[PDB]
Amino acid sequence: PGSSGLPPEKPKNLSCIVNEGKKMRCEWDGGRETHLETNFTLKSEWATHKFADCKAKRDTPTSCTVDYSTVYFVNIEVWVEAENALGKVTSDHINFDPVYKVKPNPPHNLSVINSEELSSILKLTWTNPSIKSVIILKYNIQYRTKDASTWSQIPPEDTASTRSSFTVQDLKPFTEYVFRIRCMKEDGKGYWSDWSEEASGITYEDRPSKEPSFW
Amino acid sequence: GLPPEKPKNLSCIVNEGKKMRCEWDGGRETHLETNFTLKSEWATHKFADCKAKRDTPTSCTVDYSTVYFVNIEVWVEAENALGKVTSDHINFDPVYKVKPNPPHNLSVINSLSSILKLTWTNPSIKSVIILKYNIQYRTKDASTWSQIPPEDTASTRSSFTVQDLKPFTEYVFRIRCMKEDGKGYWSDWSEEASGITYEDRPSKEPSF
Repeated sequence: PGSSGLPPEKPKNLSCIVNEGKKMRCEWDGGRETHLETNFTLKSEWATHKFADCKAKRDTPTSCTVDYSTVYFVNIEVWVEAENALGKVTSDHINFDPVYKVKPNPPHNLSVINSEELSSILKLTWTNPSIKSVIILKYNIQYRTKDASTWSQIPPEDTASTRSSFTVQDLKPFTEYVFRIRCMKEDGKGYWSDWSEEASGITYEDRPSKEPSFW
Repeated sequence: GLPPEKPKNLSCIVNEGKKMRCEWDGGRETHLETNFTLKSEWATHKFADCKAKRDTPTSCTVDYSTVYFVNIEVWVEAENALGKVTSDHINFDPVYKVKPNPPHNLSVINSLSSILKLTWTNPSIKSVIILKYNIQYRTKDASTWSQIPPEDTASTRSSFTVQDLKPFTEYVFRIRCMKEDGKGYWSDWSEEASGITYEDRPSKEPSF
């Protein structure tokens, strides 16, 4: 109350995100405190329709989750208008197809299995998120020994397209490995999903080495 | 008045976060107004021609965003009143033409007399390519730079312990990175970072 009122600063850094299966949410920077309880309204519309205004809540004034279901393959015009007693200002408009703003759920049912009888490999199998029918997925597959302090990563160009399994090679024998994987749209337009649950597996003992040692 | 020569030595580079830029040798002076157009396309989509500006006729920066993991056909078309000619086409995946941003937040830790630990933050392109580095160091007074064997910094990492350093010395370090397989371009050197090695009474006795 002792503070001095100010007009709303033009909202900046507007960006939207469609978490898989959830309604679109847009974020922005409201600027400096105006001391006048600025009201933010997320406006959005298709060239063929005007959607319901999204009124940013009290707790989170610089964020809003729309009321309508996401419809991929159609461009939407989005912008935010800030308003208080001293003025009304609108951010710059952004136009995009939500298919390029998806943050998929991480792959699930991640399991590590021994295969080919080799003591230097471990195979990963998993179930891709349902969004795979809307976008082609690319991944980041990471692995490390149980005792390792850091994660190693499979060359992203080797996991650049939708798949549900991957064989990691050149691993140490009789060693426990932990794995994790994340995904996003293949073209890099969108957001990486959170890391999947970690899954572990143990490589076979090296028979040839045990033989050559006994000999 | 001469027809344009076939453009040669076409190459492209994708500076991290920036649009692809291609460069070529225009060749002999035609003495006529000649246009240079960078033609590019996926087998599934023809991209927008990039007309080279007047001030920089042997270069063009495309208007489309880079899509890694997809091969793209690229060539240059030179043209004046006496004829049209295209360079040999090149085909590549932009993932092998990246010049990453240098690593940042390079800091030197020492919570030792011959060991200085380095920590940094890798560019975001690390989620697209595995990174290899060139870490260089030198005494705060030396003119030339020394280099850590590149084989010891061949894959993505955000820390490195530099050993076998001289005590009672301030060192200056810098680091650059590129794709692990050597296909691409080295990033610019990071901002330099400094640190000091502590006492070694044994090394002081020998020197004094």
